[PDB]
Amino acid sequence: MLSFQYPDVYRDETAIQDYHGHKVCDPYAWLEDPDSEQTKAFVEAQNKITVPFLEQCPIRGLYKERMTELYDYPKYSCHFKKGKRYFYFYNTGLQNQRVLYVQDSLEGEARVFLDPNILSDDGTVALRGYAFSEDGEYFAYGLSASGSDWVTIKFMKVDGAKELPDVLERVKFSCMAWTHDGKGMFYNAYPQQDGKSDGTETSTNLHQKLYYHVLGTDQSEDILCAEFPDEPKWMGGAELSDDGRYVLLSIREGCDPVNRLWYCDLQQESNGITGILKWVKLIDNFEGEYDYVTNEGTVFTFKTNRHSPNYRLINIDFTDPEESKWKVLVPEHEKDVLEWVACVRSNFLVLCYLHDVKNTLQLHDLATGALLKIFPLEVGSVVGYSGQKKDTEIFYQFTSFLSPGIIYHCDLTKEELEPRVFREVTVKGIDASDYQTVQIFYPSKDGTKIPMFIVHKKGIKLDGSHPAFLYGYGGFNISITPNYSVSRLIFVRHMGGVLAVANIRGGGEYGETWHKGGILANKQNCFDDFQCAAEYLIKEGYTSPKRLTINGGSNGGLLVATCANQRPDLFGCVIAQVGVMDMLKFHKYTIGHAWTTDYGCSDSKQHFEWLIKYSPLHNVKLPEADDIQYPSMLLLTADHDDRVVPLHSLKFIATLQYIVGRSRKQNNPLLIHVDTKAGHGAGKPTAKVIEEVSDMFAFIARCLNIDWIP
Ligand SMILES: *C(=N)[C@@H]1CCCN1C(=O)[C@@H]1C[C@H](N=[N+]=N)CN1C(=O)CCCc1ccccc1
Repeated sequence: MLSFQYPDVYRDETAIQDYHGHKVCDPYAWLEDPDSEQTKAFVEAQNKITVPFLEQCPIRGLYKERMTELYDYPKYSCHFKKGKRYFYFYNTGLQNQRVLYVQDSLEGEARVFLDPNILSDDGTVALRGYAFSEDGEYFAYGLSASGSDWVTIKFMKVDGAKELPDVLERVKFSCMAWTHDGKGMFYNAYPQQDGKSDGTETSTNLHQKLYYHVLGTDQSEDILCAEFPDEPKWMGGAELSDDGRYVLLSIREGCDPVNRLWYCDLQQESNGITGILKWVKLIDNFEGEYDYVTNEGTVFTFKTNRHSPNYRLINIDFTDPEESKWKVLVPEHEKDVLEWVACVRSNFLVLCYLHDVKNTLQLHDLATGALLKIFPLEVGSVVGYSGQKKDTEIFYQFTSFLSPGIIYHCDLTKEELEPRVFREVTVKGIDASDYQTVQIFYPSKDGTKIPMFIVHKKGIKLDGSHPAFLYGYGGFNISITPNYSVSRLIFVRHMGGVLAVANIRGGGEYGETWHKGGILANKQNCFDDFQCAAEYLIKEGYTSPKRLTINGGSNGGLLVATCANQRPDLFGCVIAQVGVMDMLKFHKYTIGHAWTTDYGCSDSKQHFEWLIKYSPLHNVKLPEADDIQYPSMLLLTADHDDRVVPLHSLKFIATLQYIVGRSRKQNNPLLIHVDTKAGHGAGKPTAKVIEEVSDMFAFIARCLNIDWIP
């Protein structure tokens, strides 16, 4: 089957670093330079063997045609009102980018407001962040090119969709918040740096500042409002209170759900916004999260995890701010996670809970916190919502493994509330009643019960004969909840497969305790949990090791790469997307310094000793047993992935090919594909999305010799 040769790749045998007395060789360190002729030649040579392997069998074409047909359905966001008009996103089906529409009423004709498709031939310029002025008459929006986190902010006047001259550069990981006087907007920017800032560089991002842009002026006139020169990793994001009186600054350092919270009463500024604001440091530590919900005068409602790992709502009065005085508006639940909270129609709160990895949605009274109404949902997720304090209605969007989505609407001015379907689209070709979703709880190595969803055709025999696709992430307080994927349903219907999603530790599914269960010294729990999910699918007869594919992205790419090293005998195929592979060096590049809150950092002997045991780059080893080889592996990355710099996948694949690929017993391929004009994944155009899933499933099909089922 292996009709290609791995390219020759130079090994710098002098690249040796001492980590606390432990010598580490890094012979492909040179791949860390994305601009070198050597690195460019490496990427070209890798793509030269991967692309023909993916495209050789008719299966890829068959999958691509089916994906193109089935993904071609209308895709809507929730409506949201801004000022006197309503807005929503819509894709007729296969547009590269969804388009923002405007209408003057719910019954009125809609027209195009902003169409990102016309900004590039290939759909590689995408919206990334936006903010309307408080009155809805002005609009700021971020644009990212080629999938980079870097943003350029532009402005429009809403009436007539008039382009304005204002352009803001050096924007990344930025807030966007207009003052209610309509004068200007807060945003974040990084200082100038040597070399490129286009998403191909690896330069660390430090000293982010908070600026205020006055509309109608040049960016060079912008006011510096906050900076942290003694704390280069701090990031201060601004928002205005609902009444426009206060700027609230949420300062983060790293990725944990915690923030400092400072406020500025704008009425107390001596002469408007003219420099560093008179910040009052309400919460001046990183011990808890304080997420603004609403305020009534000086009484501020926050969602918090302060001594409340499943989250709760508290009221802090700025005039009586000591912690002993805070009021608990909605107490923490014993098990269910309060995921997010919004305030709507002055005095309602909408709370969204996660109950065993499924969403519920409730309306509560702002004054007492009392439950008023349950909004009924099917089993799945709430993935969009609109309804601000001054608005009198809500929209929310529901999705599940088997259903594309339903947008609901509820008019909250009505005495008796009555949520109604507002938009619903069905995908023809995927009959949902042919399948089922089950939730099981399996024990991990240490006895902890882990949730797992399994999606399969009704009535299958559990005889181990079915290909399976097992997905996980496990980190960063991210909950992996039910979502509609046409790409995975094609694997089910046309490849006879079983889908599985394991809610392993590190995630947010059981609150901060679940998250802490999969970080730092305990990161190995994630891998144990995921290997145990694979063992469950096998033991219960859903699949067998030779038919099992695992997949994850970013932190999930780390997950599957580590699992391939630790239990190569458990998996037939591994697809690692945009994965963190070098655990000793990740903190050196772009925003990787922020991930030390989940991983630790190799500058500490204690942390190094954790990291070295599981770092994918540092644990590639020929299996000892003669009858065991590595699974077939595909790494997917892209040359503007400035979130997880692609040198992670480059160094890993060079290592896999040299250590394992050279062995006579290894016949499963170990390949990388590096895309162009793409990044970590956000904003990827439809065309590239289709190519990517076609690559993934063609790889699975060829490696496992799976027949298409038309
Ligand atoms: C992929 N999972 C990468 C590598 C490991 C962590 N990664 C992230 O992208 C993390 C996790 C969250 N993403 N998701 N899902 C967010 N994130 C970031 O790096 C966000 C960077 C910007 C930032 C940094 C610190 C505080 C707030 C925002």
